[PDB]
Amino acid sequence: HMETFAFQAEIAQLMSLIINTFYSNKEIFLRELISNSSDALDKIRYESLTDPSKLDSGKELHINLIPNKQDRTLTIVDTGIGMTKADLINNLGTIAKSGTKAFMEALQAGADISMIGQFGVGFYSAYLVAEKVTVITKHNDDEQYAWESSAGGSFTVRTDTGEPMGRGTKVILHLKEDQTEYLEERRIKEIVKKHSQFIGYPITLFVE
Ligand SMILES: Cc1cn(-c2ccc(C(N)=O)c(N[C@H]3CC[C@H](O)CC3)c2)c2c1C(=O)CC(C)(C)C2
Repeated sequence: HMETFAFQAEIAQLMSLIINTFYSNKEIFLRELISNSSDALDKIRYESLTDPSKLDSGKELHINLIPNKQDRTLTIVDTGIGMTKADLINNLGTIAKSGTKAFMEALQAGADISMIGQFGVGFYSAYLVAEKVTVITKHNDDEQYAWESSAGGSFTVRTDTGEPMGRGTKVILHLKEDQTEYLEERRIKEIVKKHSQFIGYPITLFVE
């Protein structure tokens, strides 16, 4: 059921750089995950214009931010296009390889870690605040999957048995013990207003 895969040497190096470099502006992780959600939502909305049946799995196009203090998790949920098994194992890793190389060169040339999203590898900014990342996803053409990694050179992929999603992606951030500020209502609201205020989809900040 659960399969284990090795990250490509370039992506393992990217993850080590994110985890090891001293960089206090960690809050940019949220903008990067919301932008990936917005790109996924644009994609399913565009596709539905020529094929309305692509919305049979859900008409609603939104982003939900869910903090859970008992679990120490921050979940970013979207009803976007979702990802297939091939996206999780091969496709996105191929894109991430060229993106990492360009990001690495720019950093040596004086660029900042906040600029990560310009190189299409913004997802890995999750490791600035999370010790473990779980990705639950459902694409129209494939089954529901759970991707997972605590870095260290490997990731796992398995068919997900949890609550069926219909269509979209859930990025669950298992926060580091010193990164619990991102579970606070005031902190999340302040970050969304600062970096993600003009997203073209409704963003609901859930409370506890
Ligand atoms: C790199 C890259 C981008 N992403 C990503 C994340 C969320 C979403 C999301 N919330 O949906 C996303 N969406 C894309 C999927 C492909 C499509 O063509 C555009 C939108 C992409 C990921 C990567 C990786 O190397 C690891 C990973 C687990 C496959 C996730």
